[PDB]
Amino acid sequence: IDPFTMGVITSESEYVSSLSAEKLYRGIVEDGNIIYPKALPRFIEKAETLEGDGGPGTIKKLTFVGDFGSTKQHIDMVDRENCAYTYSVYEGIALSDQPLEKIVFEFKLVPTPEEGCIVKSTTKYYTKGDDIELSKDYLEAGIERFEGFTKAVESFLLANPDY
Amino acid sequence: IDPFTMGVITSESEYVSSLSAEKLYRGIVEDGNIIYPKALPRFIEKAETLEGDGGPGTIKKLTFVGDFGSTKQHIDMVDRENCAYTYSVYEGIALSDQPLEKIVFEFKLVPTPEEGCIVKSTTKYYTKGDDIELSKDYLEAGIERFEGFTKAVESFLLANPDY
Ligand SMILES: c1coc(CNc2ncnc3nc[nH]c23)c1
Ligand SMILES: c1coc(CNc2ncnc3nc[nH]c23)c1
Ligand code: NA
Ligand code: NA
Repeated sequence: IDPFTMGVITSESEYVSSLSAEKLYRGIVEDGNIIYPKALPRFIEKAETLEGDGGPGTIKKLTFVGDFGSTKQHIDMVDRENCAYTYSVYEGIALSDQPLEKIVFEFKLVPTPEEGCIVKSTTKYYTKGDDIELSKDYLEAGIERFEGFTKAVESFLLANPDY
Repeated sequence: IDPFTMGVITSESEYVSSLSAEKLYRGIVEDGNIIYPKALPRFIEKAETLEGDGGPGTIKKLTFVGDFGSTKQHIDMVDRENCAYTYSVYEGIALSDQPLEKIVFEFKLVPTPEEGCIVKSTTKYYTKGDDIELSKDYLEAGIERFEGFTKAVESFLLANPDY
């Protein structure tokens, strides 16, 4: 008669990094607050922690360079041993067409003999509503931005082992 | 004793386009509302006019793909005959360090025999305050984004003469 409906759209992308899983993970997750702006100087102005110690439940905030505003990451899972990290974004995420309830970003870095690692990236869009309409360019935009942050960090660390 | 101080920082960049000045201009300025999203499908979600007919005093608004918000362009000069266009952004423009009063974006497309044209891009940052501190990466970010919108449009039109 009157159902509750929700869509979960999952995009998955992978690539092989030359950098070891441990180093890429520590770069993004533990040293993000100082390395995101270094890696993405023309996009990330500032990366800071608003609440928490870095563990699950931490809230971080990225301010972007120029008139692109800013956004909070709500950290969900942090697993140093398996180089796995998950966080959600809750605000500023609607499409002109399709409201979303949240976007979940997840990566898992898996060592490959030789180092570095296979970077397994996932994004999940959660839709509110009776209805669903999501285009290829949007879905791809989210996962490409995400894998892009990770690539920029990897590249920065390769060029500055020191730090 | 107590002066009024203001800085105007101007960045200038140029490149040669294969596309003619007339076509690139008409693309960005006259057909922007439909071509910006086509040219930049992973960044510009929507480009619309909020007030005005397209002339000086028009207010347009770009909504960006993802959690990057949206921004209004206030159109200052429109010169089809000389393929020249100027607009200002007034909001969301501070650096963590340095408030700005506005950013002015200006281009002039000058035909080169052969077509297309030399794309002359300018950005001007106007600072409020007693004090001034602006880094290379920020300044470059603004002009690179700008010349980047123009390159994306040129590339789109080259690949789709039809339209
Ligand atoms: C939806 C479409 O494109 C995006 C990119 N935003 C984004 N990507 C990856 N990590 C993020 N952290 C905050 N916002 C983020 C979200
Ligand atoms: C300041 C630093 O980077 C920017 C890029 N924002 C921007 N560029 C070009 N045209 C625009 N129209 C609105 N926002 C625009 C502004
Ligand atoms: Na900003
Ligand atoms: Na958006």
